[PDB]
Amino acid sequence: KFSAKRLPSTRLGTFLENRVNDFLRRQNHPESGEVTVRVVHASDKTVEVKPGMKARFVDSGEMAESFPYRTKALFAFEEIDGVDLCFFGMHVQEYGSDCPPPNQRRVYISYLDSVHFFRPKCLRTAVYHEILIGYLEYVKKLGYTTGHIWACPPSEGDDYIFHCHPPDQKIPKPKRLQEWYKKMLDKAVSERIVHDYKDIFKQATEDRLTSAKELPYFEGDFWPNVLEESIKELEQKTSKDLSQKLYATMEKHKEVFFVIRLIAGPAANSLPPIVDPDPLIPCDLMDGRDAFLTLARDRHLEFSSLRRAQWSTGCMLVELHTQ
Ligand SMILES: CNC(=O)Nc1ccc2c(c1)CC[C@@]21OC(=O)N(CC(=O)N(Cc2ccc(F)cc2)[C@@H](C)C(F)(F)F)C1=O
Ligand code: NA
Repeated sequence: KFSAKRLPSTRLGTFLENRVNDFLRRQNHPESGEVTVRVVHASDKTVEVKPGMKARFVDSGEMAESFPYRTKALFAFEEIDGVDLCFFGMHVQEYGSDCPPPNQRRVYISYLDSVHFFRPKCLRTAVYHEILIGYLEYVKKLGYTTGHIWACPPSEGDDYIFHCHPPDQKIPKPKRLQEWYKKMLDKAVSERIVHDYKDIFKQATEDRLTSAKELPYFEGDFWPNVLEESIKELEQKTSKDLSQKLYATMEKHKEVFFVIRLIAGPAANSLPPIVDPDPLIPCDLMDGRDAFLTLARDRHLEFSSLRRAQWSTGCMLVELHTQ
């Protein structure tokens, strides 16, 4: 039996599917099927401060050399005609209470992906909200104060977590994707899960950010590459700053980057240490998005039709059950 439900359990994965299924139960639509949510990878990693920032702040003892975090991979599956169809997947970076500033108590979405075959089509949007709001609610409960989202769609014919998408599933334009996350976060605010949210520029302004060493530094994020480019440009200068370039860049791309406050004011100051109840889950196939993208490209595990998607889901589960 190589079904999604059979995969090992986590406090995180069960919190999410319960939120999804309670929602669907209430909706009581006859075309909906049971959804199952599973964390298929959990490992401890570090994000190393890149050369420019290392020479400016690390070498002077002003900034930590690296930031420890936990990476988790999790996927969601719905029963569509007696069989599991993987319609959502996500990779996250979690920086706990032992992490040095500016990263402590922060979560970041590395990549998120979906296959538009959730049944019915009229309930897709609402189900995506349940998973994402549920993840925010879950980490807030553990004592993570902030969520970070880089709302950016893929490049020219680019695939994130799933191999070969339906040609019908259009790559959203940036303003559509931004509006989507704004709407999900307004809903999380109304449910009293998110205290408030802000764009990166407005957030640094309100935090009185004066140095590049104060900006959260995540694996594969836009801002560590911007700082590198900016330092290179500034070091090339001869005469016969960094923060002002950072503020200008942040203003220019502000709508793309969300800073989500889950815990506000004094409640965020007297928190106990973050204790994750879930154990580490070694699974090389799901350590980052590349290993599953390769296995799916080699074994032709496609998601370009409902039938092709259901097929590749089955294969995915057989591979996940082997380890
Ligand atoms: C040949 N065809 C292709 O390659 N198709 C194709 C289309 C889209 C995308 C990819 C490939 C790769 C990744 C992805 O790119 C992207 O931006 N998203 C999010 C996205 O589309 N949504 C936001 C969303 C969805 C589900 C959630 F749980 C949370 C948030 C929708 C609903 C929106 F945009 F409408 F809000 C993707 O899943
Ligand atoms: Na993404």
